[PDB]
Amino acid sequence: TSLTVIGAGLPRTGTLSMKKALETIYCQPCYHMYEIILNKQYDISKWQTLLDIKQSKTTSNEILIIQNSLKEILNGYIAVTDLPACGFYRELMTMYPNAKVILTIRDRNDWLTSFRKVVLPRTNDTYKEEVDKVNRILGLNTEFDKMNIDSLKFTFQNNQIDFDDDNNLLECYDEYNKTVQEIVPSERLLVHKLGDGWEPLCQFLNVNIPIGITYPHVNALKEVTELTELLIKYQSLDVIKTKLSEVFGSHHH
Ligand SMILES: Nc1ncnc2c1ncn2[C@@H]1O[C@H](COP(=O)(O)O)[C@@H](OP(=O)(O)O)[C@H]1O
Repeated sequence: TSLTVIGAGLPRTGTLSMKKALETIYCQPCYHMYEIILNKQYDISKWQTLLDIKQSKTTSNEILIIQNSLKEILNGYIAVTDLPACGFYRELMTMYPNAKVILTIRDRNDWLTSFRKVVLPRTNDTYKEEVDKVNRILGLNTEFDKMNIDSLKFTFQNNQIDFDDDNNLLECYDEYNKTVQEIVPSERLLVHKLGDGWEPLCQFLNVNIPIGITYPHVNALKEVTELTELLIKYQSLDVIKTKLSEVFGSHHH
């Protein structure tokens, strides 16, 4: 039960819905950034040393350790979508010859606005302290941000670029999606546009369309922000105690 699908789509291109559509088909786990956050936070440093290696170019000896860490991380998983893995799709291809590649795309301008509200907001965007704060509540360190911005640099194949540049991102986003359709043979690749549904995915994977189930539409703007402000408003039990001792505790002043 090794890798069968490689999700090269970038964040906010429908990577969680694709994840869920693959687990419905194969009934096996699919890797995702939310796996790291909610279950395997110990994989952050692994992905980091893997990204440190790719900062410089790799000796043949170097790449075998890359392939040996990717097998460790992705063992037991049938597929992989989202960052930081979508950037390693070339290494995953040579490594799993019987694995196909799916590329989720959407309108480049719709992606940017979404990409700015959820993933990486402009460092002046007031919504910065919000995304960063729920990270702290979930136990995400400075090294998480490190591993996240670095994986972006790797996926776009650019040592650094001013990420506060909307047009720069578009040029990187358009490039990446273009270079994926060039490096990967058409017979091994599928380009899944938002809303394509089961038919293409299932024909390209040679499986039955799941019966009675509807193609996922998860991780929408509405639900990501609602869950965000829900965690910001969350109250630790230790916090509830302090607020109770001011109502009911003996009052000193
Ligand atoms: N089956 C589906 N059909 C239509 N839109 C979908 C969809 N699945 C995801 N989307 C949209 O893709 C984005 C989520 O991508 P990801 O899972 O990689 O984070 C969201 O964009 P919005 O910002 O417009 O809500 C979501 O609404």
